[PDB]
Amino acid sequence: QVTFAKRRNGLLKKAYELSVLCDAEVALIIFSNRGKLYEFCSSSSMLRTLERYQKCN
Amino acid sequence: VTFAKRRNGLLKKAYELSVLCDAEVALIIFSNRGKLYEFCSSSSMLRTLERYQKCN
Repeated sequence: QVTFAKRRNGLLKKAYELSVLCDAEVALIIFSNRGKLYEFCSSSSMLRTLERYQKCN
Repeated sequence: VTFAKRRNGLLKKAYELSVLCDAEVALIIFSNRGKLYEFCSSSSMLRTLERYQKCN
């Protein structure tokens, strides 16, 4: 997927921007079709954000 | 607020990435008031988070 790198980088960047601009807590997990993991979390740790998520629902 | 705009944009682009590049995507967003928004491309958010935990 020739556009994968571009879209991935764009999404990681915009996730970061949302967290910075709006004081929002953001977690983003991406697996490529080859199974490569890319991720962003705005908080002290991804685990903490996932734990926060589970507590709602 | 431009929170709404950027949020909607991110949710949409996450969807596009999953569809256009056959990628598995999970996205969790808490507003500064603690409102939860989310997108997951798979059958369930839990399954994708479980996949995530299995890596390093």
